[PDB]
Amino acid sequence: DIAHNLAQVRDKISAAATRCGRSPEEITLLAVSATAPASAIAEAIDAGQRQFGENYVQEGVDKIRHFQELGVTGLEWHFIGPLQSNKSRLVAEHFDWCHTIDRLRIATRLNDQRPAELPPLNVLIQINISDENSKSGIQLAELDELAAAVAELPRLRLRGLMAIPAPESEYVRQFEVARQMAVAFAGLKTRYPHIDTLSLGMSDDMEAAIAAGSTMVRIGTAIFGA
Ligand SMILES: Cc1ncc(COP(=O)(O)O)c(C=O)c1O
Ligand SMILES: Cc1ncc(COP(=O)(O)O)c(C=O)c1O
Repeated sequence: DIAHNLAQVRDKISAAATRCGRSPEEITLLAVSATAPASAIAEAIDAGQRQFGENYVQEGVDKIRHFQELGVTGLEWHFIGPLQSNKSRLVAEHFDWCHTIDRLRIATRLNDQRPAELPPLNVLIQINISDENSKSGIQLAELDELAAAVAELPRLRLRGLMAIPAPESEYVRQFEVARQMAVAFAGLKTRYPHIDTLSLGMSDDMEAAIAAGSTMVRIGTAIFGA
């Protein structure tokens, strides 16, 4: 039951925030509905969920159009998969957030292909913080350059950072890696305007991500199953 899992996930989030002195409202739950059918999302929506994350463009754009013509309003769609240049038009036309900005060219395409009547696309720069087997995300030493360039684009809005750490089961390493992301985030937050989103943490490391300072956790299986 999706509505029951939603409530169970929000309990774990609220628990973890409270334990480390944070207000539960500081942590946005982003329900990762990738691979989940539109019927399952519609249940989630009925249980009050409004923020949904998708890994693949055409799957995501089809859900977006579905709930639009149903006249369902007030949703927020986040593209959280790797973004190919040949699919950026659809992200720039249909999504509200994109978490995977890791090269300036792809961000300039999104800015150019973004219709003017829409609000700027909120974007996070993705950091490869600890995953040597991943080609996704920049190194921290490139952050200031990429952030400055991306910050300039008028149809985008730089909101913060995202990382998918390498899989880790030792809580100590989970926390140390997320702290590195929280430190970079704080550093960016001082100089850049409207930096308010650290997209970090999934079910396996949710506690350490929240204790380290994440503002948004990405939960998929624990909501929709597989
Ligand atoms: C294995 C795989 N999955 C998904 C995609 C992209 O999915 P979508 O067409 O929904 O954007 C690609 C792109 O070719 C792919 O190679
Ligand atoms: C970004 C992301 N978070 C989470 C999951 C799985 O959800 P859970 O956090 O419960 O492991 C997946 C895929 O289903 C995912 O792609």
